[PDB]
Amino acid sequence: MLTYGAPFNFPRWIDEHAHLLKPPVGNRQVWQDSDFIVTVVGGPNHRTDYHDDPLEEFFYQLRGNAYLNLWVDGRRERADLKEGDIFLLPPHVRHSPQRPEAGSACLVIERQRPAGMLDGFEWYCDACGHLVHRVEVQLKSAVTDLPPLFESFYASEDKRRCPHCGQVHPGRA
Amino acid sequence: MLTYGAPFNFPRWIDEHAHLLKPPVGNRQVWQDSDFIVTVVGGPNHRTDYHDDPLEEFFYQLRGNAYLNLWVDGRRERADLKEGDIFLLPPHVRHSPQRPEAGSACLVIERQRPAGMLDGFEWYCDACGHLVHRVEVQLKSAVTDLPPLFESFYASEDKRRCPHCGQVHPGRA
Ligand SMILES: Nc1c(C(=O)O)ccc(Cl)c1O
Ligand SMILES: Nc1c(C(=O)O)ccc(Cl)c1O
Ligand SMILES: [Fe+2]
Ligand SMILES: [Fe+2]
Ligand SMILES: [Fe+2]
Ligand SMILES: [Fe+2]
Repeated sequence: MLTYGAPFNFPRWIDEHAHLLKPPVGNRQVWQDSDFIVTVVGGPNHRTDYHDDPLEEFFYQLRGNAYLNLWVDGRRERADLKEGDIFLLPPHVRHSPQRPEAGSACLVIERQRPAGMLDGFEWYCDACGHLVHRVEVQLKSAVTDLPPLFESFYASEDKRRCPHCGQVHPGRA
Repeated sequence: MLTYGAPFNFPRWIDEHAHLLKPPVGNRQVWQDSDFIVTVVGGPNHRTDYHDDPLEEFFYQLRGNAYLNLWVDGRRERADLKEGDIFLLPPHVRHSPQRPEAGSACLVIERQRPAGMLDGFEWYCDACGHLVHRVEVQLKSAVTDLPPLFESFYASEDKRRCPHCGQVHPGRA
């Protein structure tokens, strides 16, 4: 009835899964089929998508440094996750995690979205800042529903084309 | 729109709130009015009540050692939270945290219970193991609704009297 197992040493768990906390994978969920989605995210990794999580996200940067590109008060802002920092992100704050360092490790905790509560993923234009593309997803498993989504955005000039100034978003990088 | 503030160094936050992570207080919530209830629990502290959380609880023992008295498969079991351990408790697993050491620090994460989802608190008989008393609570703030509850149990021989063998539960210790 300990559905998720006995306690276990977290530093050794992170050491042991080092090879998963690098490209191409980068992150690894700790427990399966739980309400709390508990993930360790490594590096390096950069991304252009912004996430619209309808729930809160908890961050604890155990190893290395990272940062969150945000949209707060309509203005682009950056929040640093220095090694040792903890942080709670309010629901719906657009965020784009940048993880420049190898060997970094960040604990991220979220919960399973209830049916009908959708995650959004959006890109914004470097030229005029308008919204470029947005996909909403009933997010049941990030590693499975998200890659195909990001890929169809990079593959389509149409999706990448800003409706305000015509600039075509660079895509992946 | 960063409702819960910017990131901040967690070890220094724990050092700075040392005096709250001792008796009589013992624990301290990190953010107010959030869906994720994020608590640091110190020591020393022992307790006889078992908690019936209708949701999951995440534990990360950053400093020192602790342990959880449990009821699993009807049998009394113990789960150690050695320094560095992480642990996810499934919903409704009865648990009684024992925190014998001063200077220990454990990160506990839960979420606000929705209306109608009740926490239970129960005591069991050292003589025959039957259930002795159970209070259900719409738990809106632990530090406010729980002390009066525990106190009314210690103050009442009636509540402390086992319905199976008549043994009167010791109460607080
Ligand atoms: N913020 C993240 C990250 C991240 O911090 O890059 C990785 C996976 C998931 Cl599910 C997240 O919510
Ligand atoms: N397990 C705990 C503890 C604990 O680990 O003693 C303290 C406060 C809260 Cl709200 C908890 O759920
Ligand atoms: Fe996210
Ligand atoms: Fe544009
Ligand atoms: Fe609890
Ligand atoms: Fe008894």
